[PDB]
Amino acid sequence: PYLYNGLQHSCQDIGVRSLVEFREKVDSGSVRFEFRTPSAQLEGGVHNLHSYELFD
Amino acid sequence: TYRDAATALEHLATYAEKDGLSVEQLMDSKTGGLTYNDFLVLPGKIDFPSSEVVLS
Amino acid sequence: TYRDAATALEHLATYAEKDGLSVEQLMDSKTGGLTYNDFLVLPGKIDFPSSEVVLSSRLTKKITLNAPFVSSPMDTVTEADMAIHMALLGGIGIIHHNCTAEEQAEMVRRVKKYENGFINAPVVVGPDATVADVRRMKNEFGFAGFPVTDDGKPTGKLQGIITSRDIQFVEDETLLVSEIMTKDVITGKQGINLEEANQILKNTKKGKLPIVDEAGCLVSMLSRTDLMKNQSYPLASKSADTKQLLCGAAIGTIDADRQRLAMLVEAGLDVVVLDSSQGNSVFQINMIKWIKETFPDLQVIAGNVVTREQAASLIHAGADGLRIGMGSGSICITQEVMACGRPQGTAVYNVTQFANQFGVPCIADGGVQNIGHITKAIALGASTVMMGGMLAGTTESPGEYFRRLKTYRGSIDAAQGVTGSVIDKGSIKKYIPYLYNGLQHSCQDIGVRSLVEFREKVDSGSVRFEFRTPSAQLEGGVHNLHSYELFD
Amino acid sequence: KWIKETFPDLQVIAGNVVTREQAASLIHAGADGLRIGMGSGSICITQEVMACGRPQGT
Amino acid sequence: ENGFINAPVVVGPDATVADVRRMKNEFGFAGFPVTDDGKPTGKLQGIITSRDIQFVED
Amino acid sequence: AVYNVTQFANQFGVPCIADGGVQNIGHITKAIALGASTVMMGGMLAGTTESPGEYFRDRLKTYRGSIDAMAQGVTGSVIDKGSIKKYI
Ligand SMILES: Nc1ncnc2c1ncn2[C@@H]1O[C@H](COP(=O)(O)OP(=O)(O)OP(=O)(O)O)[C@@H](O)[C@H]1O
Ligand SMILES: Nc1nc2c(ncn2[C@@H]2O[C@H](COP(=O)(O)OP(=O)(O)O)[C@@H](O)[C@H]2O)c(=O)[nH]1
Ligand SMILES: Nc1nc2c(ncn2[C@@H]2O[C@H](COP(=O)(O)OP(=O)(O)O)[C@@H](O)[C@H]2O)c(=O)[nH]1
Ligand SMILES: Nc1nc2c(ncn2[C@@H]2O[C@H](COP(=O)(O)OP(=O)(O)O)[C@@H](O)[C@H]2O)c(=O)[nH]1
Ligand SMILES: Nc1nc2c(ncn2[C@@H]2O[C@H](COP(=O)(O)OP(=O)(O)O)[C@@H](O)[C@H]2O)c(=O)[nH]1
Ligand SMILES: Nc1nc2c(ncn2[C@@H]2O[C@H](COP(=O)(O)O)[C@@H](O)[C@H]2O)c(=O)[nH]1
Ligand SMILES: Nc1nc2c(ncn2[C@@H]2O[C@H](COP(=O)(O)O)[C@@H](O)[C@H]2O)c(=O)[nH]1
Repeated sequence: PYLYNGLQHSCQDIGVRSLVEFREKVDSGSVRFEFRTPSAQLEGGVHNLHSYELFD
Repeated sequence: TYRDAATALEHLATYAEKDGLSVEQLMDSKTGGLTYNDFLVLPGKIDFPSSEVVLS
Repeated sequence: TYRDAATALEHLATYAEKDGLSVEQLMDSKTGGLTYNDFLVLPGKIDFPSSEVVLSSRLTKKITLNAPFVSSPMDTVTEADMAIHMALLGGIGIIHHNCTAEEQAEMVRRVKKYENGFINAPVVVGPDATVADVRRMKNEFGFAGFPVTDDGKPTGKLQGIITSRDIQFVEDETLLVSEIMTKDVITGKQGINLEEANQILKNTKKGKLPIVDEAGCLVSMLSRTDLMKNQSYPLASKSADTKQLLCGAAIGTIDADRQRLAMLVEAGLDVVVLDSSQGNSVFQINMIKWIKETFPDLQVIAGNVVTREQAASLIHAGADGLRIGMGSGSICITQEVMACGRPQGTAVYNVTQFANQFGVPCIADGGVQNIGHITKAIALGASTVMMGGMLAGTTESPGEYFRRLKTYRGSIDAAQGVTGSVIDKGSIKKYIPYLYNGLQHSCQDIGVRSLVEFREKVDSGSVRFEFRTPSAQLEGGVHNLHSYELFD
Repeated sequence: KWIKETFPDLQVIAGNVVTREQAASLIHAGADGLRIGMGSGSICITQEVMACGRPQGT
Repeated sequence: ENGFINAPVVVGPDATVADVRRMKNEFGFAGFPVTDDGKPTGKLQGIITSRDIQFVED
Repeated sequence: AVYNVTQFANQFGVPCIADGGVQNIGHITKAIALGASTVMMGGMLAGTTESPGEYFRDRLKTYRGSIDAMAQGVTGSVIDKGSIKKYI
């Protein structure tokens, strides 16, 4: 249920109401992407912290 | 002088293509050989709750 | 044979374009997806000192700061203490909303009341109160200068004034205020303007100057220490009319936060930030339209956004500023959890290239840990930069120290984030001037006399950049050393 | 300029520079040599602190 | 911390505001009795303190 | 050392400082329990705001008969501790 709910929120952030709509919006060029430089992958996660302790 | 906020959406037209990459532009092999951590999906417009998303 | 040195500058002409890259050449996405550490700004020509650099920066269409520094709305960074000092030192703080609406408005209230010109509705006391009561009020409010009114109300008849030195060494805490208060109080007649009332205050060398009307009723008061706070902080961010420090606050976009905003507005809020991981939503658009016509004098910063299309939407809604960043923040996982986000450098450039055309300043939010990131964020189009982890661990940030570290947190505790810890950093009364001075020197190295000139020289192709290979990032920092031990 | 006409027999190395435009300026001033590098040094942080510098090879 | 400040730091009437500000930075306090000869045991002519020089522009 | 010096010194009303090896409250109690009249603190109080010097690896302050001071000692570093107005 956590992965399920998580995928729902991510589809919302992208602006698609369903995975079927997700597939159509990608093939039509509506959904957009960005290449990931090794430095941006560090930003996307945790960085610049002494320690860090998802669900439950 | 600046542009009128009323024209913000009208002004999006003056740009060649949408911000970001289409999936085609992201996956051509000659420009290549990437995995999940090498790209992000850009966000769109939200006009529905996350509980409304179908994952069929 | 060689060329004559006389022709060195003439020979620069024979080259197609200037050494390095323009910002356009640096940010095309097809050749892509880069962040602050992937590029440098090339130096220019220095013909001025670093003290000459102006760092005036637009926070919204109407608000300008003397420094482009904005403390982030997180319950481990920005409450009243942080917001007050960020404002005094040339920036502004955005108070967090991880608290009830009454608690957040009180925090705003304490920021707006820290420094005044005319203290409106000053805390008063009745003649029946005791020394024990006046001591309790000092512990609650932080000051002890209380005009004494006949009915105990701010607008009652002025009977006297009591201050720290009137109760300092009083042994009997049961005495009445009326017995030890100073009754012959020097005042100024209402209608007197600020410059005139400041002069009366100065000449008496007294702490306060209550303002009274013709009936003898209190209306406002002046404090000698507000004249001191001004002299100590000549760059403070404060309203020109009221002389109070500018204060900001974050809210959600659900129904309950419409009443929340009203209570913040009541408390004197100057700018509101719409706190959202993905701001281009119908819920936030409606909020922006509703704030422009319900509190038109309030400046609205929408966000977060990372794309040109998002910016167009929220600008068209009437946004006065944009907050840029999605997942680039320290202790932020939206990109791992939602697969959705953007490299911060690329987000700033492509939003600000669009937003600046409409005169909508943008906050570069997330991923900032040092002076170089600030410089680069502005170089790409940002007008200010938001700081979270950098300022967490300072003395002004809210919390208690404890493997010196402070716990740092939008996680399940507050999942699109994590809980963590940052190191102690001392007071921002030293740290902010350091970033300020540091940005001045970097503007000198680049050859720009101001951030406004910085923005023009980038867009014209004057300022140049260079792509950063993973190997050059190691050169730019420390390398090839056994150990290494900034400021202080 | 002041060293070339006050101690003409003294050789002057100017720097540091990392761009063609910088070099042209200091050569036009009469430099006899150029010192190249900004932030590429061991224990050097100008690039982190000033955001300004350049990869050394380039 | 004192009870009776033995030999308190004094100032002469010839000293200026600029001088009293320098002394505040050196010694850390601005409460100066003013003596006719500038010596601690001179005749008392007055006293000057933080509030007497705080907002003086000359 | 504390016990055997103080067992003799206290008989003459000569208070003794228990000097060295103190890092927490428990050492202070034990020092006094064995005969000491006061306790001297070095590393404990280094790294506080009132202690002299400046901060700077891996909030630390350099500490310390060391060759630098002048070898019967070493040079080191201690952690920041805040003000003794709370610590004492
Ligand atoms: N505006 C005033 N008119 C007349 N008497 C005043 C006025 N303000 C203060 N006093 C009197 O002067 C003394 C306090 O002056 P002030 O209020 O200027 O000192 P404070 O407020 O005690 O600050 P500090 O802590 O530096 O003394 C008290 O005895 C008070 O009654
Ligand atoms: N009572 C009071 N007067 C102030 C305050 N701040 C500025 N002033 C007055 O406003 C005038 C100009 O102040 P200035 O330093 O030039 O600019 P400002 O700090 O932005 O207001 C001066 O006469 C000040 O006495 C304040 O906080 N309280
Ligand atoms: N006395 C008083 N000060 C206030 C009030 N509201 C805000 N302040 C501010 O709190 C500060 C008080 O400083 P100070 O006068 O030195 O404290 P006090 O001597 O005990 O009154 C001033 O900057 C005031 O502008 C109020 O209602 N009463
Ligand atoms: N002027 C001045 N008087 C003091 C000082 N310390 C104590 N006194 C006075 O000496 C008397 C006794 O003070 P007390 O409370 O017993 O503390 P103690 O004197 O320090 O032991 C009181 O009248 C105090 O006001 C001081 O440092 N300066
Ligand atoms: N004013 C003054 N204070 C002294 C002197 N020597 C020691 N002190 C101590 O310094 C402190 C100064 O008090 P403070 O309230 O700072 O006075 P001010 O700043 O000069 O108004 C007091 O505890 C004094 O006993 C001196 O020579 N002049
Ligand atoms: N994706 C995500 N971003 C957050 C969260 N909390 C704060 N942020 C962003 O991260 C910024 C601070 O990041 P920092 O400056 O520490 O790198 C904040 O100003 C805010 O924009 C969260 O829970 N999830
Ligand atoms: N940015 C910067 N460069 C320095 C500093 N000190 C020395 N350098 C440069 O670094 C060079 C030595 O670097 P190394 O050869 O150890 O890699 C020096 O010759 C000088 O050019 C400094 O404090 N800041």
